Amino acid sequence: MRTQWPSPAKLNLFLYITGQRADGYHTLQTLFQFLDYGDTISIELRDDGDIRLLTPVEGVEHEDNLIVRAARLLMKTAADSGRLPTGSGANISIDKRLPVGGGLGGGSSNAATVLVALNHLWQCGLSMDELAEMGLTLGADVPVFVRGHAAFAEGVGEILTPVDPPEKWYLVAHPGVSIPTPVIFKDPELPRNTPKRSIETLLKCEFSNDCEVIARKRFREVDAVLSWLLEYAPSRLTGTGACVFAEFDTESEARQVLEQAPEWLNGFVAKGVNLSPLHRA
Ligand SMILES: Nc1ncnc2c1ncn2[C@@H]1O[C@H](COP(=O)(O)OP(=O)(O)O)[C@@H](O)[C@H]1O
Ligand SMILES: Nc1nc(=O)n([C@H]2CCCS2)cc1C#CCNS(=O)(=O)C1CC1
Ligand SMILES: [Mg+2]
Ligand SMILES: [Mg+2]
Repeated sequence: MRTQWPSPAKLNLFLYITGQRADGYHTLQTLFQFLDYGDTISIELRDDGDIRLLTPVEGVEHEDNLIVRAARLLMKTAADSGRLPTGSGANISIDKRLPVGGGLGGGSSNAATVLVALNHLWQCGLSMDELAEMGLTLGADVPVFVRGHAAFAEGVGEILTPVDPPEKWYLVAHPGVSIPTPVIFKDPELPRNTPKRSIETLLKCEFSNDCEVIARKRFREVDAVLSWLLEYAPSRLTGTGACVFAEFDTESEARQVLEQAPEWLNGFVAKGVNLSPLHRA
C-alpha cells in the first residue's frame, strides 16, 4: 500500500537575531507559520530493509537528500533501541512544488514529513520529542515541522511555544537568484544584537526580518521583487531568502495581485495554517 503525506512550506512571519553561539549558530526570536501549500510525499513500504528515493530532486544526490538522510537516521535510531521491525524499508517519491531553498523550508519539511510518516508506518513508536530531537540534527528548520504547530521559536529555532497568528493569505514570490543560506549568516553587517523581547512585545511591534536588509542590499533580484510587492501590501523576506511574501486579508486580493505580477516574481498564493497539513492528515 502507498500512502501520501503533506510536506508544507513555512514562513518566518518575523525573525530577529539575538546573538551567535560558539558553534557558529545564531540565537533568534522568530514566528513560524505553515502554508497550506507544498510538496506531497508518497511512501510504499519495502520488506528488504532498503530506502529508495525514486524521484530525484534536481541538484541533490540521493544520499544527500534530506528525505533519505531522515529515513536513514530514523532507521538507525530505531534499530539501536530495538524499535525497528525486521526488514523495515521504504520506496519514497515526492511531487515537488516547493523551491529548493529560498527560506520556505521545503527540504526540512520533507525531512520532517518523512520522519513522522515512517515512524508511523514502521511502528517505531518514537515520541514527538524524540523525532523533533532527531530532526534538529538534520537542520534547525526541521523541529517546527515535526511538531506541527505555528510557533514562537527561540534558541536556534528548536525552542517552540505554540501560538495562533492570524491565518492571512500570502503571495509568495521567488526572486530568480539562489542565496546560499551560509552567505547571509556570515555577513559582517547582519544584526546579531537585536534585543530579546517578550512575545507580547513582539506580537505588537511591527513584524520585520533582520536578514532582509542584507538580502536586499546584496541581491538586486531580491530588492526588485520586494520593491514590486511593497507597492501592494506589507511584504518581507522569509528565512534568509530569497523568497519574499506579501500579506493579504483575503484570497481574492492576493490572487488579483498575483494575476498582475510579472513572471519574474515566480509567485504562488497560499493560506497561512497554524496546524501543519501534515499533522492535520
Ligand atoms: N528534499 C529536498 N528538497 C530541497 N532541498 C534539499 C532536499 N534535500 C536536501 N536539500 C538541500 O538543502 C538546500 C535547500 O533546502 P531548503 O529546505 O529548500 O532550504 P530553504 O530554507 O532555503 O528553503 C539545498 O542546498 C539542497 O542541497
Ligand atoms: N539559528 C540559525 N543560525 C545559523 O547560523 N544558521 C545557518 C547555519 C546552518 C544553515 S544557516 C541557521 C539557523 C536556523 C534556523 C531555524 N530555522 S529558520 O528560522 O527558518 C532560518 C532563518 C534561520
Ligand atoms: Mg501541503
Ligand atoms: Mg530548510
